[PDB]
Amino acid sequence: YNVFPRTLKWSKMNLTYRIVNYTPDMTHSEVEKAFKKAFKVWSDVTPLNFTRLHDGIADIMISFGIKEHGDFYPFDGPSGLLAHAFPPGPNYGGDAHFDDDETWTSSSKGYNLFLVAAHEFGHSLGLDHSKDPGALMFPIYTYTGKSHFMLPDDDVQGIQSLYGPG
Amino acid sequence: YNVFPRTLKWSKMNLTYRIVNYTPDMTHSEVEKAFKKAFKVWSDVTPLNFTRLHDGIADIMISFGIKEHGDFYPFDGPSGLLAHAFPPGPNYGGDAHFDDDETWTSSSKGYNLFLVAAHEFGHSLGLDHSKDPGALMFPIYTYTGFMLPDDDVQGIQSLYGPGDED
Ligand SMILES: CCOC(=O)c1cc2cc(C(N)=O)ccc2[nH]1
Ligand SMILES: CCOC(=O)c1cc2cc(C(N)=O)ccc2[nH]1
Ligand SMILES: [Ca+2]
Ligand SMILES: [Ca+2]
Ligand SMILES: [Ca+2]
Ligand SMILES: [Ca+2]
Ligand SMILES: [Ca+2]
Ligand SMILES: [Ca+2]
Ligand SMILES: [Zn+2]
Ligand SMILES: [Zn+2]
Ligand SMILES: [Zn+2]
Ligand SMILES: [Zn+2]
Repeated sequence: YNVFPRTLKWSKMNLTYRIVNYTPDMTHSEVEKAFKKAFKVWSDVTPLNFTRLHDGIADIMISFGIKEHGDFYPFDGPSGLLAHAFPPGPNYGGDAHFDDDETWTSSSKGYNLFLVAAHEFGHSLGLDHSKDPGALMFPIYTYTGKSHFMLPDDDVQGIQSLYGPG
Repeated sequence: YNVFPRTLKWSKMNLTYRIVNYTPDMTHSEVEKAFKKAFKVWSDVTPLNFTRLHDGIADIMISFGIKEHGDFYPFDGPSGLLAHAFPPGPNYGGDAHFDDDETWTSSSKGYNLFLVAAHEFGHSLGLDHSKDPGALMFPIYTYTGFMLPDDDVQGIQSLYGPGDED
């Protein structure tokens, strides 16, 4: 017999990402900074490294879309689903999609892209939702208001159980 | 924290299904009986339970379609592809589609709906194809006036355990 094997984690520590397109809501620079910071959340506590490609195929393809956007997991207009990411693997695996019917922001006027991305990249790297209400991987968006972010121990332990410490 | 499971499986033992529409070829009752019996093949050897929903969103959405029918796997008219099902997951995950350009039957004529469905639900639950020519999960259709072969028993129990063994 055969089962459908899940890639519990990336086989390699060096991963690439590409920002395929950009939301109207923020400047290119703000979007770039948010995603770079979101990846750094996870690379700061593991041996994972992330490099940005501008062209061609990358491990983690990032894009903004609405409704049906090419994977038959359609978004739903404003509210509800904000974004989704595929677990580690080839092709769509690792990819992260953001619903552009949401308002994305570098601050608090809408959904903070950095925070949502950091959460979604968790999925991209092999983490499921946490039951710890304080964890980044807890399935509820919140915005602290503070200009610095500390990855909670629950997420540190989860990601390091897959990849080890930095 | 939680990491993603080792292989594609349902995280719950109680699953729902919905027969979204019906083939012209068989009565409603015949179709319901075939699907009910196909689920029992798997519930009989695991702790899984299946409950039918008449409307709304079920884990395993069942439908008959032709050609393009809402996914990346268009059917192809008579012969060739008969059916397909998606591995456990959200949305289209677990769903099973049957090509209604085929003749579906509750006999040895045409394609026996029970047998094809029993195979497709294997996929819905996380089994891929087996190399065992006599396995239910063998990819090529064959007709039998059922007992689940051991290869399939071992596969499905590797995912969900045996349930009540006697
Ligand atoms: C609905 C999916 O869940 C998130 O998108 C999500 C964002 C987020 C931010 C924090 C935080 N500000 O620490 C904690 C948990 C979080 N979950
Ligand atoms: C979509 C094509 O349907 C199958 O792939 C398929 C049905 C089937 C029935 C038996 C059996 N007679 O038990 C064995 C193997 C089988 N494979
Ligand atoms: Ca990818
Ligand atoms: Ca939405
Ligand atoms: Ca927007
Ligand atoms: Ca066909
Ligand atoms: Ca489904
Ligand atoms: Ca037909
Ligand atoms: Zn998507
Ligand atoms: Zn999430
Ligand atoms: Zn289909
Ligand atoms: Zn198959």
